[PDB]
Amino acid sequence: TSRRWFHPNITGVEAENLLLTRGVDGSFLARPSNPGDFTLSVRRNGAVTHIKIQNTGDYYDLYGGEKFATLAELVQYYMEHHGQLKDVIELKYPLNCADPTSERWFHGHLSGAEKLLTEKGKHGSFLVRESQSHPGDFVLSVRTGSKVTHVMIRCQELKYDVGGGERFDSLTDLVEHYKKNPMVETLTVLQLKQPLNTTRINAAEIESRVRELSKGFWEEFETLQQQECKLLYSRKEGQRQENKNKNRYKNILPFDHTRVVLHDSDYINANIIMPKKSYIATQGCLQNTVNDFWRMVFQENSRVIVMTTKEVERGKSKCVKYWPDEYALKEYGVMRVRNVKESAAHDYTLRELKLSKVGQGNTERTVWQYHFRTWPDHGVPSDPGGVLDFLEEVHHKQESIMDAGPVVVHCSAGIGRTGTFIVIDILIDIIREKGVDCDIDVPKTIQMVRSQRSGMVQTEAQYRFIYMAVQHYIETL
Ligand SMILES: Cn1c(N2CCC(C)(CN)CC2)nn2ccc(-c3cccc(Cl)c3Cl)c2c1=O
Repeated sequence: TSRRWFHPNITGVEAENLLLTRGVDGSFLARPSNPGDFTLSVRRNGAVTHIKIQNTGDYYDLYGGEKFATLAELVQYYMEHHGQLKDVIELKYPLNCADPTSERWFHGHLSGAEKLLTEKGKHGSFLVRESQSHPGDFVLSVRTGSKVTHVMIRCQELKYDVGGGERFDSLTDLVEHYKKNPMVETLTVLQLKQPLNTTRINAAEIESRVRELSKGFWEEFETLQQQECKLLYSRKEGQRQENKNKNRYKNILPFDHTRVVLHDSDYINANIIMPKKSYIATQGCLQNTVNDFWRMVFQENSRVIVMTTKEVERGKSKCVKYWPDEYALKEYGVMRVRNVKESAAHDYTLRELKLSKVGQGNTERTVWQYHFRTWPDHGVPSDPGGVLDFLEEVHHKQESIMDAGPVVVHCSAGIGRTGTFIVIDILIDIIREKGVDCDIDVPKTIQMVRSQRSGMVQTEAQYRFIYMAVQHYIETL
């Protein structure tokens, strides 16, 4: 599923009309509805059924169905599990979209781009802009090296062409056709390697980009959201019968190739995040997986834990208590943990824990638990100062420990708030070491982490909050 079934700016009225006139029974599509909710419109018996999907920051909650990490994994799960979307709603045919506003190469209204392709381009860098001469047409500009070649795209009766050959129904179809079958000039091969990178900016001009995005963020986010279809890696171990009861959410599973493997069964819903600092993104402990959680902490030689949720929020359980009370001592299987001391700030609480395996004495080490408590149940924090001060302390606690393993970060499902903290921590590590003269690329970093765990960064509110945190860290330096 190449995300073509998601229409970025279509109304519910238009969604029904597209299914009635250009779709048959079993045809479906997705659209953004309430800012933050989505809609799954499916055709059945000549009627259209609108299923609601809510995402407050933790997961995609399909009304009357299970909870998923991405909309692509949601569509994939139901296009292979017939009879589970209820009378049954079958997902057979994706009704594809033609709006190029979410494509990386589409820049819309742009002046005759020669500067952009020169100051920030390489061989194969290309873009598609609207034509300034003939209104309605488009232009495809490609850098080749040395030179910047322009190719007209004529629009004729809701179809697109480059002056000859096949007429396409979508600019995306035209671009995808010439990415594999490049145009050869009458003397040069206009290869469409990668789209022009207009998101890599200098750390000094981050405040100027936020100003341009604030009057913007939504368009860049859904451009990253469209590329999630390239991340449907296998999650087979989590689907095994022995591991079904080990996941808090049955359909939010770790990638097979990045999962943490235990050697003491070997399953735990967790993934290694590699961007010198590395991370472990996992879910909140279940009652029957606390013993496995401390197996992972001991195995990976982790000395810091970042908890970004309360045990109970909104009356619902997010994580069971896997740490002893202050001064207590508990055994979780073969692992013995003692709560040495608790230091409480405003936004968080530090818990100095000592973890060791039973029977072996010289295996003890201090594990520093950081429990962020002031995170809002609805949305993201207004000011990033508290989170920035929280991550700054966690970083210096990590750097003071020699040969310390990865940093364990978790919330509820371990993808929403967990991905936001880890991405912010990665971007700051560049600024703290390479100063302000470095380049940062927010959507590229999120895609790099989303390939290692399904659904890192869940909402646009978190996406904009990541930009605000980076901008705030610059201005206070
Ligand atoms: C050029 N560009 C654009 N713009 C072209 C499209 C927009 C909407 C103008 N109409 C904004 C600028 N938005 N954008 C969002 C994410 C990524 C991205 C970056 C690196 C890797 C990957 Cl996988 C992705 Cl998805 C990009 C991007 O590269």
